[PDB]
Amino acid sequence: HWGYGKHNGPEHWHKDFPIAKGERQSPVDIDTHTAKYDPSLKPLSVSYDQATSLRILNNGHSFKVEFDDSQDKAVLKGGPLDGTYRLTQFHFHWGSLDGQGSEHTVDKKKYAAELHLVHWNTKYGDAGKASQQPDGLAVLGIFLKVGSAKPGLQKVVDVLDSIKTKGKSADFTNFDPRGLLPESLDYWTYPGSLTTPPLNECVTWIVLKEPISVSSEQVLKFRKLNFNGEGEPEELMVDNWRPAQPLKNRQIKASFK
Ligand SMILES: NS(=O)(=O)c1c(F)c(F)c(S(=O)(=O)CCO)c(NCc2ccccc2)c1F
Ligand SMILES: NS(=O)(=O)c1c(F)c(F)c(S(=O)(=O)CCO)c(NCc2ccccc2)c1F
Ligand SMILES: [Zn+2]
Repeated sequence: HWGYGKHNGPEHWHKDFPIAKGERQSPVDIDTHTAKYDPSLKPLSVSYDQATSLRILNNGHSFKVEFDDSQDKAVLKGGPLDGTYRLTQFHFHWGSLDGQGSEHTVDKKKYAAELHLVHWNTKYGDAGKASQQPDGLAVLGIFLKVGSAKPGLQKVVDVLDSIKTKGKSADFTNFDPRGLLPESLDYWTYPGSLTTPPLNECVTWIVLKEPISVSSEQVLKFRKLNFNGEGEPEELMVDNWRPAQPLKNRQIKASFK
């Protein structure tokens, strides 16, 4: 099936998902000098006070924390968005080395990892239907650099040994995603896509300028995950990032400076 290897990785995805060569694919390189400051963009409103995390899962590509999104508990609005977007899950992409792992790049710089908080537009009723709409999803992207530890990440890191292989899940309640955010909500935004199959062109990307710092030990724990299922040949889950795709006819807007 699709993956990140030589034989099934990003360069092969277009054969099953022809939109891979589409006009609004993600991620992209954010050229900070070319991004246009838009004084009409609003501050992003991240309202995560009543978030209800449920479960953490290794899906063979990444790991994801899923949330109760059956009410307006953890929502994103404002910024470039019209309407209200409910948090459904977050996941990460990361490298085999600290100098790679992010999907977006900033002036061609790669970060060690990228956190994606995936939200869906409530006007479409459910995340599946939202993913079929051009304004269906909003993904808040946060870069991770290696330096000091991020305390709010540790609860995630410490459960990963229990979901080592594809298809493993664990209960993961009372996790507060506010502990994964940087101080500033200054961002770049552009219209794009899922960065994994099926690569739907349904995402308003909101990429925060300020990275979070995580420790080497934290990111080392991500790299102990396996792409393979229990009792198949071991392939460490590393380098689960799609490279930057052509910007084509898009402008990246900045909320700042
Ligand atoms: N992400 S979590 O459920 O594991 C957790 C922590 F473990 C944690 F240590 C923190 S902490 O680093 O801020 C210090 C003790 O509270 C937060 N923080 C959530 C938060 C962040 C900013 C403003 C309000 C809440 C936090 F959410
Ligand atoms: N990077 S990204 O945020 O575009 C991303 C993924 F990398 C990713 F793996 C996923 S997934 O694990 O759910 C695999 C499917 O692409 C989603 N999910 C987007 C989504 C969530 C709910 C309903 C429909 C799409 C997803 F949005
Ligand atoms: Zn992602």
